[PDB]
Amino acid sequence: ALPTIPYHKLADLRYLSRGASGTVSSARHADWRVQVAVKHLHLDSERKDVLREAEILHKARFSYILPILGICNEPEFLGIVTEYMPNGSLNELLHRKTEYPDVAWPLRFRILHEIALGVNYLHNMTPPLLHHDLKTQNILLDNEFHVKIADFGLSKWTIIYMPPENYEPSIKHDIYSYAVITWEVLSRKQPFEDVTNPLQIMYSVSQGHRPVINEESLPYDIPHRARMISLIESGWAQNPDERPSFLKCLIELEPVLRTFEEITFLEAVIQLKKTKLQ
Amino acid sequence: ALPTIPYHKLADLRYLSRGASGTVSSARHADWRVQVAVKHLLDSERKDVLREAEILHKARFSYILPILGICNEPEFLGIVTEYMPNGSLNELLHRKTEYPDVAWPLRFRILHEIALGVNYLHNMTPPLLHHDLKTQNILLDNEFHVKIADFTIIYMPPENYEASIKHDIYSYAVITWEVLSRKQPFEDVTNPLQIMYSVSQGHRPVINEESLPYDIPHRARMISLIESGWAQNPDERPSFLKCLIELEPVLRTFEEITFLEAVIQLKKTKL
Ligand SMILES: CCN(CC)CCOc1cc2ncnc(Nc3cc(OC)c(Cl)cc3Cl)c2cc1OC
Ligand SMILES: CCN(CC)CCOc1cc2ncnc(Nc3cc(OC)c(Cl)cc3Cl)c2cc1OC
Repeated sequence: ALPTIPYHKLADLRYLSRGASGTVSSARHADWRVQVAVKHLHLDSERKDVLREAEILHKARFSYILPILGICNEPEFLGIVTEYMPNGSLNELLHRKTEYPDVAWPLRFRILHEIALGVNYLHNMTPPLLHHDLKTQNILLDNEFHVKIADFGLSKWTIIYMPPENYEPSIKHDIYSYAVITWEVLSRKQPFEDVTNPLQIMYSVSQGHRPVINEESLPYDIPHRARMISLIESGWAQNPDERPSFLKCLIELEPVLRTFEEITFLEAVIQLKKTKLQ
Repeated sequence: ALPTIPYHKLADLRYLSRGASGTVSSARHADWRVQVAVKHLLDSERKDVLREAEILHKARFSYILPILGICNEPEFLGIVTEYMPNGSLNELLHRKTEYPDVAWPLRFRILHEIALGVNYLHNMTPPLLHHDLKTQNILLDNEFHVKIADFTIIYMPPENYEASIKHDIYSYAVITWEVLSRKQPFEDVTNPLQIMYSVSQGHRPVINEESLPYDIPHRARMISLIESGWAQNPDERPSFLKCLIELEPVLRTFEEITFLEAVIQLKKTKL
C-alpha cells in the first residue's frame, strides 16, 4: 500500500544524522520539486522483514506524526522516505543557545502539547506500536515549529529517556520518556549533565534518582510551575503503575495552553526566526 | 486499509459548509482530543465510495488534505480529515471586511503551494481520474499554508460542456486570476448558461487595469501564465511543472520572514 519511490528520483543528498538504525539524509525529489528525508536502513529474508516493519508504520497518519511518503526498494539499498522537517530536532532547539537564546514559554508548551497528542494517537492505534524510543532527537520541528514525532520502532529494530524497568530487556514506557523530555524542555539542560558514564546514569536511575528539580534547574517563571513539576515527577515515577496515561497528561495540559492567545504562539515563532537572523 | 472511525467517536458537530456533494462539519474526536472535519456524503454504492476514498489514501503530501479515516455506518458514509482552522481560499479572497488586506507574498505562496499539490497529484501512478479544483476546496491551515481537497462551473474548462489531463490547469488559471483580483469571475453574468456559452466561445474573466491592478508583482508573467492556463485549446495549456518553473523565481523575491509578517498582520487586522 505504501508507495514505492525509485532511488533515481532523489538528488542532492546531504547528511542529517547518523544513528545505529540508519543514516538520514535530505534529498530533493525530481518530480515533486520538494525536499524529503531518507533513512538508509543499514537477502530476501531481511527485505520481507523490512517491508512488513515499514507497512506497520504506514498505518500512523496524524498531524503530529512524521508522514512517511514511501519506501525506496532498491537491490542493495532499503530506504524510508518522509517529509523533510526544515527546523530539525527538538534537541537542536533546546541546546543550541547561540542560535536560539530564548524560546518563549507559549512555544515550549505548544511543543509539549503536540508531543503528547502525537504519542496519545500512537497509543490509541489498534494494534499499538510494539517498540518505543521517544527522545529529543526524534521529535522534529516543521517550518512553523509544529511537532512531528518520528519515534517509530526503528530505533530498537542513549538511555536517559529509558525507564529503569527497561534496562533488563509495559504501556508506561513513553510517559517516562515524556517526563524527562518535559524536564529538558522546561530547563534547557542536559539530563544528568554531571554524570559522564552512561552506566552510572543507569545505576542512579534504577535506585530512583532523576534529573534535578530545584530553583536553578526549573526557573520560577515556568507557567503552572508546581503542577508541571508534579506532572514530571508522576511521569517518571519508579513504579510504572503510578505513572499517568497520556490522556491524563492532555487533561492537565489543555488548561495551561488556554492561558496563551493563538497570536502569542505566532509571535514566539517569529521572534525565534528574527533573532536567528542576527 | 484506510482506518474506520466509529461515528460515535465524533462529537460537538458544527456546520462548516453545505454543498451538493455533502454537508461538512467540524467535530471533536473523543480519543485523539483534536478537531477534525467530517463530510456527510446499497452495498454496491458503499463499496464504490470506499474504493474511491482508499485511492485518495495513497496521496500523502504536505499540500494535500490528509484523510484520517472513514465513517463506515450502515445508513451513513463520512470522510474524516484534518480540520483546517482558517477555512477555504474562497473565504479569504471574498470576505473583505474580515480580510481587508491579503499581502502579495502570502497570495503567491498560496499559488505556489496549490501548484505543488496538484503537481504531486499529477505525478501519482496512476493519476487521479476525477478533477474538481476550486477555491472552495483549497483549504488554509493555522499558518495559512494550503491543503487541497480536490479529490460551481466557473473553474470548468469549455470542453467539459461542448482534455482529461488539461482540466486542473484551466481551473488553476481561473483561481490565479481570482487570487490576484479578489473579484468574482464573471460577476456581471447572472445566468449560468450565459457563463457556459461565453466560455465555450472563448470568453474568459476580464484582464485590465480594473480587474488586475498595475501594482501586482510580476503582473506580466502572471497574466501570461493565466492566459496560457485557460487557453481554449487544451494542448496549448502548460503542465504544472511549467507553472512551478515560472513561479519559483517569483517566490525567491520574498524573504521567509515576510510571509510570517503577512500572516500575523492578517490575524491582527482580522480583530
Ligand atoms: C541540516 C539541516 N538541519 C539544520 C538544523 C535541519 C533539518 O534537520 C532535519 C530534518 C529532518 N527531516 C525529516 N526527518 C528527519 N529525521 C528522520 C527521518 C526519518 O526517516 C526518513 C526517520 Cl524514520 C526518523 C527521523 Cl528522526 C530529519 C532530521 C533532521 O535533522 C537531524
Ligand atoms: C469561516 C469558517 N471558519 C471557522 C468555522 C473556518 C473553518 O472552515 C472550514 C474548515 C474545514 N476543515 C476541514 N475540511 C473542510 N472542508 C472539507 C472537508 C472534507 O472532508 C471532511 C472534504 Cl472531503 C472536503 C472539504 Cl473542502 C473545511 C471547510 C471549512 O469551511 C468553512
